[PDB]
Amino acid sequence: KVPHGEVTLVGAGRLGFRTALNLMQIHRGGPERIKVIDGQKVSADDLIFRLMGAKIGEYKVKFIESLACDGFSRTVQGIPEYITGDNLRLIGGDVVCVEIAGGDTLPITTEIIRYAQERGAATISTMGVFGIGEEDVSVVDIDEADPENPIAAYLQAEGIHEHVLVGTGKLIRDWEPVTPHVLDRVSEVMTAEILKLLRGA
Amino acid sequence: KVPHGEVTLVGAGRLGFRTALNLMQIHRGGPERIKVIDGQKVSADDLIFRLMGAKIGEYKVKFIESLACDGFSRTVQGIPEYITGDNLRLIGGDVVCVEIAGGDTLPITTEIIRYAQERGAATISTMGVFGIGEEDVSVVDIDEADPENPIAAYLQAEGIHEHVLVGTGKLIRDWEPVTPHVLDRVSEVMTAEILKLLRGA
Ligand SMILES: Nc1ncnc2c1ncn2[C@@H]1O[C@H](COP(=O)(O)OP(=O)(O)OP(=O)(O)O)[C@@H](O)[C@H]1O
Ligand SMILES: Nc1ncnc2c1ncn2[C@@H]1O[C@H](COP(=O)(O)OP(=O)(O)OP(=O)(O)O)[C@@H](O)[C@H]1O
Repeated sequence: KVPHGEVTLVGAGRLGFRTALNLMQIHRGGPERIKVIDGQKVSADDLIFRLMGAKIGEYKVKFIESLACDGFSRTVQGIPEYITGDNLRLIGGDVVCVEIAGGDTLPITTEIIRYAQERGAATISTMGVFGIGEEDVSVVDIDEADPENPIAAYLQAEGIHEHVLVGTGKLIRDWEPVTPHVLDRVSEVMTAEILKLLRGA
Repeated sequence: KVPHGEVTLVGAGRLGFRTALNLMQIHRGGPERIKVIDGQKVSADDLIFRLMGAKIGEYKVKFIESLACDGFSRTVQGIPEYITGDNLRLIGGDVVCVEIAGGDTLPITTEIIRYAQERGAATISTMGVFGIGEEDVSVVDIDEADPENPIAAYLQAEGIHEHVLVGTGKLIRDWEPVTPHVLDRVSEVMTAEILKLLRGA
């Protein structure tokens, strides 16, 4: 049982970086290729990166690529760009996981899931990653998801189907911030659901 | 002798596909990573690509990366974008080779060299690749290049130094078309010159 299969991670911030580390450490299986796409640099406030050795001002993705040194047997590719309506061709592979934050992310998330499912990729993304540590992380297909969750509401109005959602279901409006423990939990679950989708391919 | 270092080929058409194929069949050394960057899709006119099994409509770079299957012990990365003054970030690693054609290529060529050399990459590009078959292929540093050549002239005007040019010297003003043999011979010397730059690093 060797690696096979390509996972693209659009978004490699505090969450996506955890997802990348988890996928990169997989043995007896998991993906052969990991593509990570994010336009942002490591800042002072990115302690989880700096604690692992990233320098302030280094592209996120380039740090993550750097961990797959000469000899590493999976392929890790980082592309230091934001996904826009204009570079969807950066998206294919076998599974596409969207873990982006900042601004309004729903129209791009929708454009990413269409394009990828068009090309035959299974899709997964988050539905709220707020929490103080003591929240459950749940997983639901889009057509069972809570229609009061703004993320599910938006994706269901965009007529998205066969799309996995992970997270705590707490969002920016309500009071809880984002703690590292909640992100570790959501990352673990996300990794497990990516591997299920990878098997389905 | 083992694979080490990264080469970036900006442009992967008739000529840059040939230098890719060369670098990807190196053994007992050569680069560890080959990064191929080109915005263009394979067309019916691209026979070299078609005869090697590419489908019309495929990005040139996805094709190239596809040849590097599971098991391949160097890493090949295809980024299906044109370099512009906005995404120079894609430019990095140990050698960057510019083999682009099609419209306004001397500004973007200048910007790539300066941006690459500032991040410490060694740089190489073409100086005319027209010819009917046996014309000499010469190699020359920018500061030794003949200022009758419009490419040399442009780069010298822009104060480019420590920059290797390779080609036949024949340009649009010459009566010659571009033939597949002249490309093979320019690709072969390009490959040799990249390997020199890679060792010196
Ligand atoms: N269009 C997009 N394409 C690629 N990446 C994007 C896009 N929009 C945002 N991002 C990336 O998503 C990442 C969000 O990471 P960030 O650390 O800010 O939040 P997070 O991982 O959700 O964790 P937290 O829950 O702590 O905010 C950033 O690195 C950002 O660059
Ligand atoms: N700004 C750019 N960045 C990346 N690639 C580019 C850029 N501009 C042009 N190119 C690429 O340069 C390649 C040139 O390929 P093309 O087959 O047309 O000419 P060639 O390699 O010089 O061969 P010939 O000498 O027969 O014309 C194209 O695939 C094109 O997409």
